[PDB]
Amino acid sequence: PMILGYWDIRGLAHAIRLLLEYTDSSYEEKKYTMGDAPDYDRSQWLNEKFKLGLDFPNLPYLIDGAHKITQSNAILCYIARKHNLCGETEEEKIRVDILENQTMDNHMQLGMICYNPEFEKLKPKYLEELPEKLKLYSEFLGKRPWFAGNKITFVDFLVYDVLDLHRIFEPKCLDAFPNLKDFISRFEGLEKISAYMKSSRFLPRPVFSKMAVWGNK
Amino acid sequence: PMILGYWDIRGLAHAIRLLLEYTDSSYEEKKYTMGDAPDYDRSQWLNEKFKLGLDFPNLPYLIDGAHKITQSNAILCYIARKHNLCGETEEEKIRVDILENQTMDNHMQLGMICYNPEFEKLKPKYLEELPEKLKLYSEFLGKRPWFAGNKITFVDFLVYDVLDLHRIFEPKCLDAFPNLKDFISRFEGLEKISAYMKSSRFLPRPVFSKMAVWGNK
Repeated sequence: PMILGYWDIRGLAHAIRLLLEYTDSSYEEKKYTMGDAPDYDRSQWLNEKFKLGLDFPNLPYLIDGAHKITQSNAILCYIARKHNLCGETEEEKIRVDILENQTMDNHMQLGMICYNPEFEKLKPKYLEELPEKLKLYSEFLGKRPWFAGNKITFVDFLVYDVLDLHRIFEPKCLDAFPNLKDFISRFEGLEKISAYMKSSRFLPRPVFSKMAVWGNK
Repeated sequence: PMILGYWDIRGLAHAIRLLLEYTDSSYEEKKYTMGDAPDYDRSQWLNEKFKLGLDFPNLPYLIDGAHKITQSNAILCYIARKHNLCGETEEEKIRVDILENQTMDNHMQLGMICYNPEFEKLKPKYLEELPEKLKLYSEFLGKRPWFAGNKITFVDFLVYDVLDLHRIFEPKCLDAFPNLKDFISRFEGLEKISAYMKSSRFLPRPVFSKMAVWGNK
């Protein structure tokens, strides 16, 4: 079956794993461990990095038959396209595209402070700006059941991840937005999602790699 | 006509401007000027940020009729979709998706060092890794006329922008890869591209905003 390679971390693979499960895709995972101490040994990966036939060697990666894909969003689309989880109407496609990139932005933004040694200093400012960002997601969603519209698309998996990451980070952030809270519920309530969430496959943490000041383990 | 809003800078709009021209799209540009001095005044934008009706207010933005799009790749896909410039075969679509993300990666990496005050220290290391990055683009293109395959797609506008940027930065970088040199030649050769490159509309630089240590002006 398909093989998903990534660190034994949640990181950028969370949405992919969720999507694979929601779609009944048969896959195996090649987990790569990183070294502890000051020598964050990545050799387990580096030593194999150029032996997989990947055009642009990177983690995560998905190998399906003759297709070797890298870059999160690319893998997400690859799978989504196989199950019609990309927009149908132009309007839907537009919303997918905007979000696909927007979520990647918000994700990296968080990533930058949790890897920066001076995390403690940056944290406050981040927390100040957080309500405005979250607000935007709320207003975008409005009263529809899913971000692209009336049907779940691969982006809901991305949005969910970003939201879940922030509730972990600052537990109270979603409170002022019942809109998002309901969304999270609708998502985790999906038969396949909850079924996966109660298995030994579920890897909700560590959030980031060993070399992070927050979310590591 | 569609209106493209951005700083009066090359930045992330370059590929967009190129795509618009190559496709005959009728558009206008709303250029926002940034302040100099230590008070990098962005009020020109801020004062208007929430008056355009964008879901996720940002630069650049494209406003076509009732469609308001933000995020570079969204704008690019929007225009590309309108003119069949996204992949056709599955294989073409995969290459598009990988490259749409890879180029954005490489773009951001360069950006980070050119905005960081310690640009001088960082430059050498960047230059050391550069030949490897470029090599990957070369091997991926191979003997094909365009990155996606036999037909030009929106990604070529993206790949070109990155290559061009690195040629501006480190003039000799492409030399070891005639593959890429030719590609740039083919691209700049396209009737509409050359026509545009010789107009007053062409805006090859500044590369980055007034607050960058390299590529500013």
